[PDB]
Amino acid sequence: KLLYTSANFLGIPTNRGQPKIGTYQGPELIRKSNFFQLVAEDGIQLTDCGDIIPVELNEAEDPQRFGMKWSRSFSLTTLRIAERVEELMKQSNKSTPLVIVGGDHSMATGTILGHAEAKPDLCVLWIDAHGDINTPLNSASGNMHGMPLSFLVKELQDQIPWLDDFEGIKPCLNASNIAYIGLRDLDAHETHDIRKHGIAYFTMLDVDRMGIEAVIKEALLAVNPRLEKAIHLSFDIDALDPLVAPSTGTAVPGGLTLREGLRICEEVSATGKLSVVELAELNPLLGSQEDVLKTQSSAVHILRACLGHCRSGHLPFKVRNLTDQGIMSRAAHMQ
Amino acid sequence: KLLYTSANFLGIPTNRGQPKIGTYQGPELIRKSNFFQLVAEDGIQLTDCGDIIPVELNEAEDPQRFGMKWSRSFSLTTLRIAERVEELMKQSNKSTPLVIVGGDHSMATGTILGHAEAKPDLCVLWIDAHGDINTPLNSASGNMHGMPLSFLVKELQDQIPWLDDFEGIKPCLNASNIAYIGLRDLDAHETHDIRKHGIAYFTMLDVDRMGIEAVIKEALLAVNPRLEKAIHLSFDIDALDPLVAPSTGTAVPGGLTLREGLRICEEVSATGKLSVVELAELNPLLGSQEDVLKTQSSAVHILRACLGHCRSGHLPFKVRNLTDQGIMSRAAHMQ
Amino acid sequence: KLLYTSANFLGIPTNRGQPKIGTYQGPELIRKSNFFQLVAEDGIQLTDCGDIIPVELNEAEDPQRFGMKWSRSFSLTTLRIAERVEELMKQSNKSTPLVIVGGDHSMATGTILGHAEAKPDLCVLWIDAHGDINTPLNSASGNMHGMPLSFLVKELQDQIPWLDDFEGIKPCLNASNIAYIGLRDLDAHETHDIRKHGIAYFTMLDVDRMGIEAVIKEALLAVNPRLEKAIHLSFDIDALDPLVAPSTGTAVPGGLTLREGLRICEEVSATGKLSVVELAELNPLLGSQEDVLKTQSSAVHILRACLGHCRSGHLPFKVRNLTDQGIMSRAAHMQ
Ligand SMILES: N[C@@H](CCCC[B-](O)(O)O)C(=O)O
Ligand SMILES: N[C@@H](CCCC[B-](O)(O)O)C(=O)O
Ligand SMILES: N[C@@H](CCCC[B-](O)(O)O)C(=O)O
Ligand SMILES: [Mn+2]
Ligand SMILES: [Mn+2]
Ligand SMILES: [Mn+2]
Ligand SMILES: [Mn+2]
Ligand SMILES: [Mn+2]
Ligand SMILES: [Mn+2]
Repeated sequence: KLLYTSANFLGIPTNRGQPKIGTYQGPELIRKSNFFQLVAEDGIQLTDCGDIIPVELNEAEDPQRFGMKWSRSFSLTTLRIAERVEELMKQSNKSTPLVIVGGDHSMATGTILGHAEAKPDLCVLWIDAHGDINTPLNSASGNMHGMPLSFLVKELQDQIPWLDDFEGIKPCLNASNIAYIGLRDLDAHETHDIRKHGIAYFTMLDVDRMGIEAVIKEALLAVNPRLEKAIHLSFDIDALDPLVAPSTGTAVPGGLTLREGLRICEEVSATGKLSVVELAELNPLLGSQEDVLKTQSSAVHILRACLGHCRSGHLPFKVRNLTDQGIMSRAAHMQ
Repeated sequence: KLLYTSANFLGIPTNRGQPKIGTYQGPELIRKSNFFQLVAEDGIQLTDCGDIIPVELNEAEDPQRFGMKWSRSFSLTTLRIAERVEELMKQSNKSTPLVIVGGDHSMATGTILGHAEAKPDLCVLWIDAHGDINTPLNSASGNMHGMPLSFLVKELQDQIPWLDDFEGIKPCLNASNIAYIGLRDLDAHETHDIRKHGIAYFTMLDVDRMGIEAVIKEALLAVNPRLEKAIHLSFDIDALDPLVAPSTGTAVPGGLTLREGLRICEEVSATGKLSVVELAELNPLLGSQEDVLKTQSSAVHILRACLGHCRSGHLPFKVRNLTDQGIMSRAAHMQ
Repeated sequence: KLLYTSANFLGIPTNRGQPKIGTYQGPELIRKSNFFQLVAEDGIQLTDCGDIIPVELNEAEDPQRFGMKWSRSFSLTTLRIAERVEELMKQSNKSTPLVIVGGDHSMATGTILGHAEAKPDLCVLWIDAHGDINTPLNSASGNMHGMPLSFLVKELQDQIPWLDDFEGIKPCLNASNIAYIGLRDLDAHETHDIRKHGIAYFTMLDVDRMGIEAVIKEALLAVNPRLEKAIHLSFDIDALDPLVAPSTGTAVPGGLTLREGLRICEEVSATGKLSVVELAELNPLLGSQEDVLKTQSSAVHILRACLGHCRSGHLPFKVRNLTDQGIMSRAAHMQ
């Protein structure tokens, strides 16, 4: 009755990937919700594996390099994340998905690095308004949360400056292993790199013209044709329209409806190959109290879908009956 | 030019079906709106038939029984509603639809009971995020608004405890006469009962995959194949997304857009078989002032659609002409 | 790489077309946004051509006539607008689109009059919840913003009262040159006139049943079958759902999503025939501060789409390279 009967949960409160304080509170926003209770009610055993502690150096220890802000905090955090994720995914070798709540999206370099150590043939589905694939010299902002894929993609390595402390961050993805859904705010150089290297991508224009059902099918066909590969689902909450997820740092109008977001997660979950899902860029310090509740709510529905929640209902584990309790039914009485 | 040239309007301010105070104000929220004026502007004669007074016993007279809260208030209210609705529907035997504004959804047991006395072969279209079909021993909350269909469905009667005061509540529906649209939060035992007894149901997943146009067609095909039966349309305002109907007691994200809600009502109206439409679960005491206005607005658009309002326009009853008033037109002047 | 490499921008702060103060601030709402910057970032040279000064007479000089409010302010403003637009469109005879920001929708009589002087064979795509085609004796409100097309449509001229000061407002459109998208609140007499004279129209019902992709295609087929004609795109911000454009004077629920609005503008832009786009009915004095930001944001996305912005990305004008700066890449280092 369940594709996944257990799962692990991990918080990664990254906040040095971008300048707005508050992504560090994303994991708590989910823990304070009814997520755990709802997952248990569906028959899934979810273990809270705690939080990764990011490395947050001071300004003096971590000056700008190649325009990148907090790049040594990033490289050290990346290795610490990768070790923890690798360990969890290997203890897991019905499989046991790992649910990761961020934290800004810079955590993805580490989560995918560690995941790939455990599952080298994985594919990545990146759900985001943005490409998050800027190389350091092309980034206008120097914010690491806009660069996490660039360090992982083998075809991009001639455009990444060498730094000694980045050595352990080995590019573990081919361009052919990634597919985007939800894009609507790409930087020019991202557009160039995505098209040059043939990365599968489905922008909001494609979703409008094709419909989300065909988009999901084509994205899975592009990177996981026969469902042979483990799936790393990297979900930026800002992929969803700001009407349903306002509390995030770089909101862009015209995003996925919650329903469209649910359909992506339902289909990925149903492959039986969901290995890691991470949800990035929750920021409970942004927007009104009601904005935060809407965003928390959307996130909870999304994550539950990833774990197998069905909108069309679940059957009871045990079917209750009146006679058992010694109670008289209307039907019995009429007889 | 009109499928329905007259209609009746009835308020049922039920509030003992669920614990949040304020559903009793639903009928006034519609009367205070421009609904009546707009319906008249479409050429429909709408008669306000007043309000049913619910029976609201005190705690001492109405203790919990089989976990149900306010079950004797419910049984007495149900019979009082059924008598009034039966009387109105028989005085009506182009037909004259009855528009009912609630009130929490527990009123439906009474409205359908009385409707079926006048029209025994009716079908029911239940538009709701929820199944409202819990039997009393399976209800986690004991709230009657989550159980109204269970008492009506013949196939369920071995799961309903006998109570003397429920005797006059005779099951008048077969499972084959009901179809749901909009479901996204079913309890496990509801899911079990719906599937076991073959009740037609179209959840938000079905709406996503099939599109609302096909869903409406399939729902009508399932319970009213050749448009031979009178239609009881039971519309829970919470079927609509909380972005358009926030002021309701059990809001669930990812609901029908207003447009999708309009399409259901337009198609049902256009069958010529709309006999009763009820709109349940408005609660003007929930949310901000603007939340209440949004919810009132959505409700008014929905109800107008049920009565035949066309978004593509209506023709004037009399076409005005310049010469008639002795006025010179530009065309006339140029000649 | 660009269909349009330059464009002109003009503000028309009309506010005598309707009673709510604030449409006069629409052009500033766009100038205060990041619109200009974003358009430049796409490689388009946009020239701000300033604002037209509307003629605003006093009550004594401009009494009601045929029930019309401020009709002489309207006729004088119309001629002043038409002269300015004609001059700009002729200096422009890759073409150079003119972007016009209003201002209430009464400005359209002038913008289309002047546009047609420069391009007599134009077609009009009118994106609006409303018909804006009431003739003066049928208007319930006497607000000119609800009548701008009636003065332009040749087939309607026997229903327009003659006024000497309207003489220079020559009907320059055939009914066959106009198509509506987005309608959901037509007056009865508008409905009558649209159907009688065969004006192509796609209401929200049509958008629901056909989908926006087919609607856009059919609208262009109806008025511009082989893309031979210049396009005047008249976009009332109230065509969009009040959830995305709340700050406008006559909001109607159940409108176009931003995405649907974007698709209209993208397809019109891509014809290469976009000659004028005007955006009407922004009112920054309506709604909360956040309402105004949402409305400004929607307007900016819409206008950028009209000018060729692609949600699927743009390529860089110059591709940056590491070696050029004398920087060592990871790939280089490994070798
Ligand atoms: N492309 C921009 C925005 C990055 C957005 C980061 B993301 O998708 O995690 O929110 C940048 O490089 O700064
Ligand atoms: N299934 C829940 C919720 C019922 C919701 C009631 B309704 O759809 O009228 O809002 C219960 O039995 O308590
Ligand atoms: N049909 C109404 C409303 C007009 C709406 C004007 B428009 O579309 O510019 O907002 C009237 O004549 O007053
Ligand atoms: Mn993003
Ligand atoms: Mn991201
Ligand atoms: Mn409900
Ligand atoms: Mn209900
Ligand atoms: Mn309008
Ligand atoms: Mn308009």
